[PDB]
Amino acid sequence: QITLLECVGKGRYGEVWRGSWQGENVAVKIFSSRDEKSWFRETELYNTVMLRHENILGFIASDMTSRHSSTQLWLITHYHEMGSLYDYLQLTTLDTVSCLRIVLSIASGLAHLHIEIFGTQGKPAIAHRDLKSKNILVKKNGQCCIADLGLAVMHSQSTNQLDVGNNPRVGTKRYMAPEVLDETIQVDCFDSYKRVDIWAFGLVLWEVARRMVSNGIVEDYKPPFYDVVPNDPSFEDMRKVVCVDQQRPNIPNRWFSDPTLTSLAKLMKECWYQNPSARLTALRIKKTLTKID
Amino acid sequence: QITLLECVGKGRYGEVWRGSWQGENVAVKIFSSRDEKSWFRETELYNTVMLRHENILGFIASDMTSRHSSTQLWLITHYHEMGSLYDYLQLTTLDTVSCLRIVLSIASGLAHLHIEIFGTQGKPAIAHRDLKSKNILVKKNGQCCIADLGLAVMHSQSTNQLDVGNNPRVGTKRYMAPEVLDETIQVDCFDSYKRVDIWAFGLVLWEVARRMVSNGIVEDYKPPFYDVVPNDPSFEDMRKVVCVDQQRPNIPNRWFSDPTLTSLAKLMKECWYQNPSARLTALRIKKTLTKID
Ligand SMILES: CC(=O)c1cccc(-c2cnc3ccc(NCC4CC4)nn23)c1
Ligand SMILES: CC(=O)c1cccc(-c2cnc3ccc(NCC4CC4)nn23)c1
Repeated sequence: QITLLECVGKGRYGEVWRGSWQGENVAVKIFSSRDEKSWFRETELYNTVMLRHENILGFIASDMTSRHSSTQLWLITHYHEMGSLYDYLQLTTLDTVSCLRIVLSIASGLAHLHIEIFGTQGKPAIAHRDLKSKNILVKKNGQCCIADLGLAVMHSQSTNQLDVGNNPRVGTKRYMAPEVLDETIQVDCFDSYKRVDIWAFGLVLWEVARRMVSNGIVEDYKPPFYDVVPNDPSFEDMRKVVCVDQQRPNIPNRWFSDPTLTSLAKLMKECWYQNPSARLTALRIKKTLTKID
Repeated sequence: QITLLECVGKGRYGEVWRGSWQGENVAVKIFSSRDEKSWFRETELYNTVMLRHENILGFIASDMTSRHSSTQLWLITHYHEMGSLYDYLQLTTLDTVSCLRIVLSIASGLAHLHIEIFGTQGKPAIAHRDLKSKNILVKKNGQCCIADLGLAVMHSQSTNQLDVGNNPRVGTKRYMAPEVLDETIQVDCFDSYKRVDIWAFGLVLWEVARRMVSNGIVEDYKPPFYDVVPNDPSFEDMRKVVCVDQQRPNIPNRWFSDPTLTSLAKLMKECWYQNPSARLTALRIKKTLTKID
């Protein structure tokens, strides 16, 4: 039994509630009609794959109920009262320690998605296909975990057939990679999807770093490409910024005072190449941020 | 946790296993790729509607797992070791008491599907759309329960929108009603589907009655229309038997010695009209068989 208590988010993706499962606080994502398929892929992933990781949004159950003589699709997960990284960054500013932890954990979590593992706690490789700051949740110990797997893709070296499902939804156009904005992404190849994930991590990286203080100054929060595209950008908008003009988020010049911000800037630059074969891997990213301080 | 133990049925619908849930005997229907949608509709029904009834196949859970780096859809229900009414009728012959009980319980179960109920143990009206002897299971107390809701349809007087889902599967052509074999069934109207259920009950009625002894004689088991159509009949086969030649299952003349078999024969005749508006309702059927002995 489950009781929704407190709606914490309304949107085009549906709604997220704080609920109780047996009095225990949990999060209930009610999917909208437009996303049935995203509920299925995500329920498919969490149930057929072990995903238990500190930096992946923890799963409890998936369920179907009826409000108003009509069916609602719920996903039921761990609840994080600080909320999304997007909300957190607006609310607050960061020091070096807190900055790196946030970005290390996103990479410690994405790497775990990205790689195949074997044995009793094994898993196929997974790509997210919708990495962004609104799809990351921030935990009381100030580590993040990755939410929203409704677009995800799987692969094993055991079988070597690609399972992309059949979801009519696409990414968030703001974080789309150039190959995707091109419609030149080779959908036949699994790594394509990883590399698409790496791009989006570079932009996330960029959103967080702005909120780290150095010489007593931060930039305000902005979404990527905030200066050059309107809210809810057309597909043909992002295409001209990213593919045609070939633009990227600016590095503020104050970052070049600081070695941490210069390091992270070196790093996000490596996530941002137009050729996807050239971008870094999550595991490189993880191990790199492991050294930086 | 669940462990399949013993496969009890392979077929085009997939497989049914005897399993354990926590050591408890249960039935695991593994759906084939061809039926995803039937798993969803059936998981939709059982979860969003209370269906707890002695003559409806009892639900425990629905689940997704991965054998061979690929996803299987399970439904997990009560297990009935005697198996399907189809298998039971071949195995055995019936007296009056056992005959009526079997057919009363099918009607006590279909009626419960067919009607809307209100309050704390309420339910919308449901049509089955695939009633047959293989979709009925026989219980140790020799009452039956209705299985397989993957084609089902729902309706409330509360809302009055029809929810037919979107399942590319059709009935079993052997039990298709003439309006369905016509492609003249008005898919906009809910009762159409009930009446289709009533037809199929008439044929089921006919299959069982053959196995009731009277004057020391039974007929062998046959599927409906066994004399005039081959195994796995074409759509255009059943059409010519039912719609064009306008045929029905014969009443054996020995039944007209017996009042019970004459009564049930009167009854199944009332399920078999070409016009669907003229067939009986499940509740009439139920209350009629309640009087007969
Ligand atoms: C990000 C997402 O899709 C999701 C899915 C299930 C649970 C949660 C979850 C758990 N705790 C919280 C606290 C806040 C929150 N905000 C939802 C809006 C940011 C997407 N989501 N959230 C998020
Ligand atoms: C009829 C059907 O689809 C179904 C679905 C879930 C469980 C069961 C069930 C429970 N106990 C038994 C025992 C035998 C059995 N036979 C499966 C073949 C007759 C369709 N099915 N079965 C049947």
